[PDB]
Amino acid sequence: MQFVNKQFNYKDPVNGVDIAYIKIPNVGQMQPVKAFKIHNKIWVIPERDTFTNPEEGDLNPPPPVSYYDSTYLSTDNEKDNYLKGVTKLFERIYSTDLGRMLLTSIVRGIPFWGGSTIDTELKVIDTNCINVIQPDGSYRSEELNLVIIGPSADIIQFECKSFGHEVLNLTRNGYGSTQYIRFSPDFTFGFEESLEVDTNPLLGAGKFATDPAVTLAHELIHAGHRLYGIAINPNRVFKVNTNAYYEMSGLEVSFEELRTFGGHDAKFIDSLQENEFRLYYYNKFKDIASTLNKAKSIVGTTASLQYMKNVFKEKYLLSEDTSGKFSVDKLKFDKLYKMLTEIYTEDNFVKFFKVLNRKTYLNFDKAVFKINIVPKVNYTIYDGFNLRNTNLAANFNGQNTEINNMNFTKLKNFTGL
Ligand SMILES: CCCCCNC(=O)C[C@H](CC(=O)NO)c1ccc(Cl)cc1Cl
Ligand SMILES: [Zn+2]
Repeated sequence: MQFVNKQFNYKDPVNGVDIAYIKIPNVGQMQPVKAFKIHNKIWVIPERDTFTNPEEGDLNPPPPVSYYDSTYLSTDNEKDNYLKGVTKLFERIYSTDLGRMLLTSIVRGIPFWGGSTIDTELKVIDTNCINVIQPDGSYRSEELNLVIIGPSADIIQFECKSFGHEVLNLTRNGYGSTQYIRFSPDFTFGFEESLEVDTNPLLGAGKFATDPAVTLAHELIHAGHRLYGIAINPNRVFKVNTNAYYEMSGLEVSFEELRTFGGHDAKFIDSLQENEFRLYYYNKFKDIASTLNKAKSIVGTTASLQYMKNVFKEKYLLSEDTSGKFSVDKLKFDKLYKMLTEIYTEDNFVKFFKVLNRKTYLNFDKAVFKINIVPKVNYTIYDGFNLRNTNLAANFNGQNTEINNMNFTKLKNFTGL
């Protein structure tokens, strides 16, 4: 089966269900934006993100390694191609067993109902919803797990972000929260095939293009961590001392990025600090089990208390004794924690897609390219750029920007800067 069962066009009429104008709660200011529900719990907003951070409302460039284009994603044809590009990447990810596992975990990873001030009841947290304009002009609040949205002013700053909370560190206390991924299918980075070149800031022009399915999978791995409330505080950083150029500029890379890349990178998180993180999150899951056991009713008519207790029993793989009380089993916790942090990694997706990719997160990006993955003559669910039964099938020739030059327009060189 396919992950996105409908092929949306941007101009398809709104229906108030899976094609709708929506607002993001606590932005209020905003005019409704057209949004598309491409799968249970997952929406796409083909708009530049001027909404999730009120200090980031201006796409115009100031007078770094950055890329600005205030006009990108401003027209209907662009939003149509954005929507279709994003859906194609979800299908490419879902066509692998690994991406099928990751996307199943993401859909199951409903943000915890921890918005009550009274431990006698469960209550949704408002900011894990969107407000959907119905056909009768009224708003209905819909819980969701993931929104794909266009980048803000700096086009290259893809990131998985989410609405904070006064008291609760939702992405690190086991609860989770709705994740907003700033992402574009319309650009990709160039990188170098020799490790000594790719990790040197002065060398290489970016001969090979990153497959954007890897880039989206990388962000979805962050989203999985954040939906299960086990992201590592970005303040916890590897003060990189394995690359003389990183050291010269004092570049610090968060453990959350090294975990997400996987492979050799994750080994830069020392065993003692990893063990500390694992214990910390185990304790958060126990807190959720204790909260569920104290819950004696629920706010809302969306679902029953027993129903939602069971949703979170399944999400966190809790055990239930003959009295109905929930508990955290260390064996099942370690299994889920390890799936989300060690099995879902960038390096492992590279193995499934059979693409060329950076060998480490600890490199230097060489260039940014404009691409168009929507035409099947350029890029397919099954092959990405390396189209079978063409000259592009072998040796990653489709990602080779010199051989496949009509599929890539270099917009900026970063090497030197
Ligand atoms: C527009 C062309 C494609 C852009 C790819 N952006 C990304 O991979 C986002 C990534 C941050 C991250 O890992 N978030 O999870 C990043 C951001 C800026 C720079 Cl300098 C280098 C990197 Cl690795
Ligand atoms: Zn990342």
